Amino acid sequence: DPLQQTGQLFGGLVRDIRRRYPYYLSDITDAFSPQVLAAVIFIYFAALSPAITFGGLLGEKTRNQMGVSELLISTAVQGILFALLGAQPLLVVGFSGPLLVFEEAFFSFCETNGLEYIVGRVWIGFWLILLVVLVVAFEGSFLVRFISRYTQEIFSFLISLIFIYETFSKLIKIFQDHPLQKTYNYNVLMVPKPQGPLPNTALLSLVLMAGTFFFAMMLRKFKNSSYFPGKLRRVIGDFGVPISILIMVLVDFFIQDTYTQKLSVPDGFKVSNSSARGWVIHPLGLRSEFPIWMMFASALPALLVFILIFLESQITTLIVSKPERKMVKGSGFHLDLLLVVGMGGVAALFGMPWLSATTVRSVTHANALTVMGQIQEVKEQRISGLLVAVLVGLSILMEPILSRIPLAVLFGIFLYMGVTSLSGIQLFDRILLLFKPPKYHPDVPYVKRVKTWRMHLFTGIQIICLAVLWVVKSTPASLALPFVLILTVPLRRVLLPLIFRNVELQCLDAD
Amino acid sequence: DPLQQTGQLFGGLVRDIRRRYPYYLSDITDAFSPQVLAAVIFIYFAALSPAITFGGLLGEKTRNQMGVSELLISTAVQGILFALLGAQPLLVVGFSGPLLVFEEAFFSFCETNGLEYIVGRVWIGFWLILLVVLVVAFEGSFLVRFISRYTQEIFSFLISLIFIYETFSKLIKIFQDHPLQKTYNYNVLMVPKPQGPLPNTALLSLVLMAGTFFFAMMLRKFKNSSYFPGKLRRVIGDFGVPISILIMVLVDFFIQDTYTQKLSVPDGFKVSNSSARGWVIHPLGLRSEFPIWMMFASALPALLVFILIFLESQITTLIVSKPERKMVKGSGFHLDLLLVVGMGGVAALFGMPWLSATTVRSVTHANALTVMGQIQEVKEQRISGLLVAVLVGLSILMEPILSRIPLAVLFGIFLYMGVTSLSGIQLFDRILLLFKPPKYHPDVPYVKRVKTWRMHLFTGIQIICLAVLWVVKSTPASLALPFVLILTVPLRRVLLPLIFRNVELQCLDAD
Ligand SMILES: *[C@@H]1O[C@H](CO)[C@@H](O)[C@H](O)[C@H]1NC(C)=O
Ligand SMILES: *[C@@H]1O[C@H](CO)[C@@H](O)[C@H](O)[C@H]1NC(C)=O
Repeated sequence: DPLQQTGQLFGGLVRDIRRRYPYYLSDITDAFSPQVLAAVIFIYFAALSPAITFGGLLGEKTRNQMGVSELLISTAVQGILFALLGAQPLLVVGFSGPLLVFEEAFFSFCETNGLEYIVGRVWIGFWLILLVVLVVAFEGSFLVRFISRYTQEIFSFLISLIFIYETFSKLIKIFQDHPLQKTYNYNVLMVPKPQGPLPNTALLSLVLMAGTFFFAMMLRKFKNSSYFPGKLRRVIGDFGVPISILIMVLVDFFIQDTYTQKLSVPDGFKVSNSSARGWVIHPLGLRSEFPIWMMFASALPALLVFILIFLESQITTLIVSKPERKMVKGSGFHLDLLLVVGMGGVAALFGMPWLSATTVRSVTHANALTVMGQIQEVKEQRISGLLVAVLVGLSILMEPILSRIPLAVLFGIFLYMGVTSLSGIQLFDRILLLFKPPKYHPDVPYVKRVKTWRMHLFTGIQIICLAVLWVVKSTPASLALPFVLILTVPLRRVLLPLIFRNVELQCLDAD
Repeated sequence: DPLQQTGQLFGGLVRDIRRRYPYYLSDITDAFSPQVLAAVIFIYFAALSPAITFGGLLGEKTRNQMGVSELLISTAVQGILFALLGAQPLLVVGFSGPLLVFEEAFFSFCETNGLEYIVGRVWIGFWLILLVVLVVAFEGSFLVRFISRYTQEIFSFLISLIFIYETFSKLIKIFQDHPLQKTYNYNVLMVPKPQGPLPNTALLSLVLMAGTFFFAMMLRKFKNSSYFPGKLRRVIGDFGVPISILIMVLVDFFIQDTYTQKLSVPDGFKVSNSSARGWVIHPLGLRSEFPIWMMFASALPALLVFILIFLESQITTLIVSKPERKMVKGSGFHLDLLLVVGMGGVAALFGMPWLSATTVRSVTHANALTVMGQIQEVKEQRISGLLVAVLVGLSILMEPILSRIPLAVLFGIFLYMGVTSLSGIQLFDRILLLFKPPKYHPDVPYVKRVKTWRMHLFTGIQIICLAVLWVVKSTPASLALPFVLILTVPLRRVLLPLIFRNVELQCLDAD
């Protein structure tokens, strides 16, 4: 019903508003639960740490044009606004890898042509605002109807694998920075960072990450396990991630001689490069007048950004708001798209980065708010997102608290997040079934109705698509990764029916 | 009933021989299976490493009169003989902690008096031979019929807890030897051992132990899991411990710079202190004449040693040969005791330690040879024990391979061994049930036929007994630890019926 084309202009937006806004008092009053607070802390850490990392990276690639502080402010403000007004408050808006790739590419292009980067970002944001207004006007979001379970599952599996690979690559980098050596230099300098290898740092980081992951898994099992009174067991289980974070933070705190990398938040809310840019960015130019040719040619990068943000946000909303996840309040596609893209453009006007609804963190938020009885229900409320965004904004004032948080603890939390995000995806189920004998296959329609080798061939085609997407991402043509993902949609609709019969597709791919 | 008293002298011995010896060809031919080889490797490592540790300890306490070479030779010879002739080949003989404490105490007493310690040992061995001959003549082993599930369970739980605590204490020791410090000395000497703290050694040892335990658990779960073809999955499951050992050994091998403690085996078969003692020890004395007062007073410490060895070996045989473990070939309670004590006394003649049937290693051997369908059957054969003893004897010739083996890998293997030995003990099941709500209690007679609080009180009484045994063991009066264990037998027979009704005891304690 929400994904339907109507003759009235902006019909999807008003339909989404009329569907969601009646439940506003229900969302406000539904946050009174310990599970909500536990998910608040979990999502706060899982949104601050990637935000810190992406801000540091963005400050590194650019000449500090956009760094940690601007990313934090943008994330906080956009999260507050999206939680307050969005049709699906369970979504969390944050910076993503493809966005960083585009930002570095645009900065390189601007340096090559000598134009101002941030003013180009402002004009791209204006183009994005125009594009999203037109798309919502013409009900373009209905196109996500053609995104079936095939594309959603491929995207979710690839993105979770990317999260796991990023965590493991960070661990490998922390090992390479401090190699296991017989001897090390003494009285090293750590003012910006350790200039040389350090003893016990890599092994302690690995130990902390593994311990955090193990404790998260143990608490997740204990939540379903029947070793304690039901109320106490559920309260401890839903607080599992904060418990693991607290335990590992205390463990690292009680170690005084060894050095482990901690979260670094800036002192005060200010621009990363005060001399380079101000709070408000002039659309005509801070130093040189903006040529009209870029004013009119910003559409193509803006078109690419809109395609990336729209595809990622809408596929993430489709994944989160599936009927199998027991979401009864409904979700709005047009309103969410308008909000995310328009606020991204407005943030680009203020010099802050634009953001899209990330997949791993939104799925993790939904899973944390999911109440298990089989999924009995999902706590859908805006207070969780509002509090997460408020805490992200206030993370600057909480420097003593975040200074004690090791990065390896968050690496373990990210590994756990990716692994549990892998759960619930039938593509992962077929991956597991690839190794099981045909006797042990579960009683599901896509096992009885279809032969085992046909289902294995379907899973092999999905694996081939995943490998192609991974190769594209590793290729410096990473911005084309969404587009080839779009190429998955015709494959299901055109090429797949040539191979598999109608009943095989309807059983294997179904809403 | 094999465990009964008959009119004929040496009745138990002849009954056990006439029972077990017919199946000799069956034991010889029953070893043709990959599970047998995997258990051979597992038990070989799990018997060599404790033997090496105990030999090093014995060299430390004594003036190298008793060392690791004598311990290895005695263990190998006695294992070969027991596997060839014993009525329960699945039993593995080895040194134990109580034996260490007695040897240290006897050496201290002999030094304080001033006579030769090893000649006292050989006289103790002669007294042991006389005592075991008399006991088997009078069929004293039937007294273990008084030992019920109560005492066996308490002993097994305490011994498994002791194994786990020893592994964790070893980990704490290797952490304390190399503290996590900001700086370390350089050009450290490691000719006998590291003379100072070393970087990354403690953390790498912890990582190796945790990884070995994790891999062992993952392969143990995979053995019963539904993945992979059944034959291949089972074959990998039996070889789980060797696979974990190999993986961790390779991981440590590929780390050149960092130092981890390895197994240390002697070069050649020779006495630890050539000047102090020879291979054959003269019963009247090597340098100082042996007074007759010790000649006739050696019985009391020899009686203590016989009580310790007999009690440990018989309870271990009771635990291993329980009917619920599906052992159909039979067991020997009189031939096994005679063999163990007689070869212990003969080893005392040849200047080698006496060895008892260790609990954790025998239970581990039985579990490794156990075929799981519920326990379908147990592979009972002599070739496993014979090969384990032969490899222990040949450990000297395999110096490079063992030098490549780290000690943290074996610590993780010991942790896995203790945890797996904890399984199958109903006392541990009631410990787990202490936390579960009454609804989730399993379907066993001691849940319905007895109230929840009565069963909890029974488990609390067993907990108090365990605490008393632990306190006694930590107390320097460790030699009394078996004796107070015997005190559990009257408590079940006399004090317990005062509190619990007959039906409660018959349900909670049953064979
Ligand atoms: C800040 O911007 C200037 C140009 O105004 C640039 O040269 C400088 O490198 C930037 N700061 C840092 C720390 O990179
Ligand atoms: C061997 O015995 C002698 C007796 O004089 C003693 O001093 C020495 O410590 C012992 N150990 C070694 C390794 O020589």
